[PDB]
Parts: sequence; structure tokens; C-alpha cells
Amino acid sequence: MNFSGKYQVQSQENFEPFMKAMGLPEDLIQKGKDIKGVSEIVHEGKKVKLTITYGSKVIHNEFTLGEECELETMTGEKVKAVVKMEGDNKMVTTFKGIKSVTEFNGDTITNTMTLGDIVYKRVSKRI
Ligand SMILES: CCCCCCCC/C=C\CCCCCCCC(=O)O
Ligand SMILES: CCCCCCCC/C=C\CCCCCCCC(=O)O
Repeated sequence: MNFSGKYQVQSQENFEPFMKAMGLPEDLIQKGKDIKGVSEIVHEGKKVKLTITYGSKVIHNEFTLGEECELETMTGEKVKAVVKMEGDNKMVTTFKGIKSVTEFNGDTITNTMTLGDIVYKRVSKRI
């Protein structure tokens, strides 16, 4: 039912603690929080690509469902991660030591990132 779609972020919880625990400068977050990022999901034969645009930068990625693929970080470091779907509105993806759960709906897309007791949730609407 749910396969590929355009979604736009409208709100996020927690910033300062999330970035601090990672390595993102508060300067960049402030500018990004006031800007509604963009999210585009491309579904092509089990191969789903995730695209995120920030201000004037476009980020494109590729991953295979039920298969561990190597993705680069914002620092250029190569990390291994396995993304798998659980079915309807439920998908389980874990990398290194962080738990990421994304709920897939035919109208809204929510992402859950937990690191160091920090809760990061992205709310996006269908467009
Ligand atoms: C898979 C890689 C995803 C990691 C990136 C997500 C973190 C977002 C970090 C910064 C977003 C803000 C960047 C926007 C460009 C700033 C504009 C400027 O250059 O002045
Ligand atoms: C925002 C990109 C950075 C993600 C960091 C985790 C690394 C895994 C990368 C790709 C596999 C994840 C794909 C499943 C989550 C989709 C979330 C969404 O639909 O908005």
C-alpha cells in the first residue's frame, strides 16, 4: 500500500542535547530548526532511496531492504547499517549501537532516533 512518497518535516523534539551527544554545532541547528527540511522517498524494486534537503543542499542515499549496506556519514566516515521493514507502519533499522524505528503510513512518516536517553522524532506530512 505504502510505497514511495513526498513528505515535509514540520516539527522536531530535542535539539541541543541531541547535537551535543553527536557532534553538531548549536549554530547549525538554530538555522535548521527554523527551516522546514524536505524528505523524498523513492521506491524502486525493493531498492528505496532516501533524499533529504537542507537549505540548499541535497542529500541522496541508497539502501536495500533486508540487507546491510554501507552508508557514509556527514563527516565522510563509512559506517555499516542494516535497514529492514517490519510490515505495515513498522520498520526496524539499526546501525552501530543506535536504535532507529520508522513508522510508515499512507499519509504521514515518523522517524525515531534514540541516543544517550535522547529522543529525536521527525514529523512529516504527505505532499
Ligand atoms: C546521511 C547524512 C545525514 C546527516 C545530515 C543531517 C544533519 C543536518 C545537519 C545540518 C543541516 C543544515 C545544513 C544546511 C546548510 C546550511 C546553509 C549554509 O551553508 O549557510
Ligand atoms: C536521515 C538519513 C540518516 C539515517 C541514519 C541511519 C542510517 C540508515 C540509513 C538508511 C536506512 C534507513 C531507511 C529507513 C528510515 C526511513 C525514514 C523515513 O522514511 O523518513
